[PDB]
Amino acid sequence: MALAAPPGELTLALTPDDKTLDPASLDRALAILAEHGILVLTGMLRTRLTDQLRTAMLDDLPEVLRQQDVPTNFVPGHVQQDPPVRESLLFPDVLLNPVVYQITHAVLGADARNAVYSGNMNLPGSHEQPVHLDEPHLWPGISHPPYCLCVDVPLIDFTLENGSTEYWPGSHVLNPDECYDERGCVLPAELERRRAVAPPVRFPIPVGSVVIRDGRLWHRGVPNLSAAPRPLLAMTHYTEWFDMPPIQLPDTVKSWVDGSDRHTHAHFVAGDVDHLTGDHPFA
Amino acid sequence: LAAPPGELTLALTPDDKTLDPASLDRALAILAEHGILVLTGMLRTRLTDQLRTAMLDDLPEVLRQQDVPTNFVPGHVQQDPPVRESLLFPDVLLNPVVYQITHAVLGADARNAVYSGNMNLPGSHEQPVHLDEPHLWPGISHPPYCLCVDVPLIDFTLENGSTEYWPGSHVLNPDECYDERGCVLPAELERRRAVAPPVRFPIPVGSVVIRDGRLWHRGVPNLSAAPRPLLAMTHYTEWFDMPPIQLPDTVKSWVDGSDRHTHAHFVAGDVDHL
Ligand SMILES: O=C(O)CNC(=O)C(=O)O
Ligand SMILES: O=C(O)CNC(=O)C(=O)O
Ligand code: NI
Ligand code: NI
Repeated sequence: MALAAPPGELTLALTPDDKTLDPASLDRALAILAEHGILVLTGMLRTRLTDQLRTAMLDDLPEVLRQQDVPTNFVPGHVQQDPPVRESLLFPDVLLNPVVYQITHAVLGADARNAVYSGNMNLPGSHEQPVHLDEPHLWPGISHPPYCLCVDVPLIDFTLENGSTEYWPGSHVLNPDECYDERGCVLPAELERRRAVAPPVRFPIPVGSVVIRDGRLWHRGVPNLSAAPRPLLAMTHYTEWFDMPPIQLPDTVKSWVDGSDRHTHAHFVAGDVDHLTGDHPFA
Repeated sequence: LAAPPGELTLALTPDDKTLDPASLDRALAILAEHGILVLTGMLRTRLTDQLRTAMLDDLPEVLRQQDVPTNFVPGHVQQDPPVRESLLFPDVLLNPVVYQITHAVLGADARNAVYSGNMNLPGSHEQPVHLDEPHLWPGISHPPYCLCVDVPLIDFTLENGSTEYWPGSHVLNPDECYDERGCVLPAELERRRAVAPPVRFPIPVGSVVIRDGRLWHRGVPNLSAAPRPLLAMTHYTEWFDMPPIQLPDTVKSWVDGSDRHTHAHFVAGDVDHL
């Protein structure tokens, strides 16, 4: 079902000045994540920040496309691309956003940590991804609470035309036997059973927005039918006890990243980090 | 009790490399219901003799340290066994029956991430009832993510500090039950005691105890004249974050090869286990 704006049931409208949500707003935010598994927060990030990140990823795309094996998510046109980890492009309001961490602290605990700083470049003429979850349930056939929240940052206006992500509301709690293949794709029989009860939604998302969703939420990338690549910056917050490799960051940001009560699972490196290949000498 | 209770016990020999389907089903049913399984006759005397000797030989050096690491109360000393090539045995680190059980409970990607020990000294105090590994969310019922594998290195008796176990306690996770150290709140202890009181029983050397890492238990006074050494391992789901075990690269060939996974860091030369 294809809408003209983020649906009110999933959406909290903010400004870049909002540092923390009042108790009633936080309760509504958590009730949406619990019931629907996806929360859209509009107006969170200044144009100044999203401009620089968009520019930096579009400037890097040639280097990504020049690789012998171009890393692709499931199908052509969905390119895996990490944004730069240069000091000049690492922003506290993006990595350590006070509203994001207020929400992930309330869901995952005070010791929750960001362990992903990545991205999805959706190219013109891209194919339809299969419906999947990014993070699996921890045991098959078992109902358990969240252990991870994906934090998606559109770097342009997302439209129905340019590949705004398809989301399956309430799909984050579903874990019947034989539901997921080895790639985290939803088996077609389970897809169609769910569609009858709670069909998916797709909607425009204005740049400045942050989407927070259960890492187990069913979703898929869809064709970008615009003339321009559609960049997404992706982070994921995990419970402290979930094993993840650290984010490689330059030690020029160690002072404000390692200080924070907004935790990052980070390894600090002497030089510049190679964000595209991970091929710096003490990786 | 005078012996491991039949409801919790499977009798093996060191020749048993696999449990038949019926024995495995019974093993998993005991772990699911009671959270603790005693397997008698698993390890050869030759192996437990060497590990016992090595830990008793190290104890003077351990007690000479300025800060002696102690679990909760006096006499419960944290002591790692040596990770010398000569004292790392496939039948201890990579036991085929242990991994058959932990594979069936935690999955094929389950891994050992602990190679440690508990030296219970003469005159030791009573530990508070605790779990070694917490529930992953408060107020929630979920399946196991870890199995403790305890290897007594002498005969454990009621006299020398055989561990107190709370059968069935591994599934209990009501709100306000556990403090920051994993100790059970006294009100929850007494509610549980009325329904399923704890047990203490002798465990002969050669035995392996497999238990849910969330099982309520406590170390008790060793009233004998001899230290009571325990070797401790813990298997975790692949997704549970743990620091690796430091091992010498002289065992990398048979540890890293195996479909019995270890979360290991391999070092050139000897590792300092103290
Ligand atoms: O980029 C998108 O719209 C969605 N992409 C994915 O779900 C992915 O690549 O895992
Ligand atoms: O050694 C024992 O009998 C048990 N000890 C413990 O539970 C511990 O120290 O955590
Ligand atoms: Ni995805
Ligand atoms: Ni203990």
